[PDB]
Amino acid sequence: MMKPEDVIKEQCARAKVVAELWHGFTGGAPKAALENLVVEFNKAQQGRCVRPVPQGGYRDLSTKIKAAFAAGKVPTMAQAFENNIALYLEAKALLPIESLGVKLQGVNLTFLNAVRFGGVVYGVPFNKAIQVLYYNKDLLKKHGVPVPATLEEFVAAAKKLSRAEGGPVYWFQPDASTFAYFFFNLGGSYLKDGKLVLNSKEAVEALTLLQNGVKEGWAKPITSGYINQNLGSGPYAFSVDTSAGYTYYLRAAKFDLGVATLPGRTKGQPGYGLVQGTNLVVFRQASKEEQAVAKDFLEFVLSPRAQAVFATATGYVPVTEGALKDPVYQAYAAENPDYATIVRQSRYAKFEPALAEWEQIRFDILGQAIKEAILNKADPKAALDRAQKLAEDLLSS
Ligand SMILES: Nc1nc2c(ncn2[C@@H]2O[C@H](COP(=O)(O)O[C@H]3[C@@H](O)[C@H](n4ccc(=O)[nH]c4=O)O[C@@H]3CO)[C@H]3CC(O)(O)C[C@H]32)c(=O)[nH]1
Ligand SMILES: [Cl-]
Ligand SMILES: [Cl-]
Repeated sequence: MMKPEDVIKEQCARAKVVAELWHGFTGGAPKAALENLVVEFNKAQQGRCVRPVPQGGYRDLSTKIKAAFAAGKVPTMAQAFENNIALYLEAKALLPIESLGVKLQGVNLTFLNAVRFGGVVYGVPFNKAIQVLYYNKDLLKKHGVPVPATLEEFVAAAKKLSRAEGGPVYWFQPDASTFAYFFFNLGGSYLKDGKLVLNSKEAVEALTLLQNGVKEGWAKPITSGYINQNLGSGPYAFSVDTSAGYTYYLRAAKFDLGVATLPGRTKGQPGYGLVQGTNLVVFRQASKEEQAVAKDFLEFVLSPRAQAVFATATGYVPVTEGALKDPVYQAYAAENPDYATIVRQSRYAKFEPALAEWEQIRFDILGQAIKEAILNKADPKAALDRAQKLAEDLLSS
């Protein structure tokens, strides 16, 4: 049956110039909203079009971009994390954005700062997400437990509900993204006078908090799929998870889903969330005509309506001031207090390091330590000491 990618295919077959955009959206609301955005853009051009090409997941995309370098042909544009941008700048692969003529006035300074390398912007914030606290409104009401506003209330609530339901009710992936929440909110930072450190006392404390949660019966490790693909077996109260998960949790949940700001050290402020999602980069190899399509496409992506529509469709955070003044954004915020909660959460935001090696480290070295500690009951300090050695050895090579 006809789909957006068929409309795009036809638009691009008729186009005189096609700028390929390589992305990591495997489906769901993110892929649909990317494709909707592109259809709209392509309609307004006269045979100057973007062609989205799915490369799989984010890791699959960065592997395929690496392979594209080695075959000597890259797309016009791709999604990239900040650390992927640092790696692409080692090959001088990327065009400065402002040079293209993309205006970045009114882009979230948090987002603009993350894509600025030696003071030059190399990425356009596109699909930016923040961690939020997903919760089961039914299950908290069932036991008279308030939505926890502090890490202390969160622990207390997880223990109270786990005892009542006979099962661990805080669900989490044993991964670098989850670790980041507890780490940042315990005072952790990864760079110590510019050196990457995985085994600082806050890192040990954060990984020890999670392991103790599993041993005390209040934290449930999710070993297989996303948290929202595990719902329905046993009691669920809480997860800390990307706002881009919103639509997946909504579809999956057989209970009344809640979205809250993250528990923090005090009721003064929500906790910091990890910023995830990606920026758009433009490859130097692209033709003049392909770069001009990239320019107009990046200008369209940053428009208030494109941002309003994309962010309300997905639970991504609008990247511009102007998006919050767009009536489409405003109507959705009015009907759904979760949009507003997600934006409010976007104000308390921390990033991972932008090192070229950070992808490999976060998955294969830090992610593996966290797994060893959570699933194989490794001593948290021992597991992070090893991670630090392996990280040091990788950087040295
Ligand atoms: N390659 C690479 N990946 C990185 C890096 N830093 C973090 N991440 C990954 O960004 C994902 C967050 O990005 P986000 O755009 O916020 O959310 C994603 C999906 O996570 C989420 N999703 C999809 C299906 C589903 O059933 N549930 C669901 O939540 O929807 C979005 C589009 O797929 C995390 C998840 C991870 O992939 O396990 C590892 C994390 C890096 O440096 N490099
Ligand atoms: Cl899908
Ligand atoms: Cl469910």
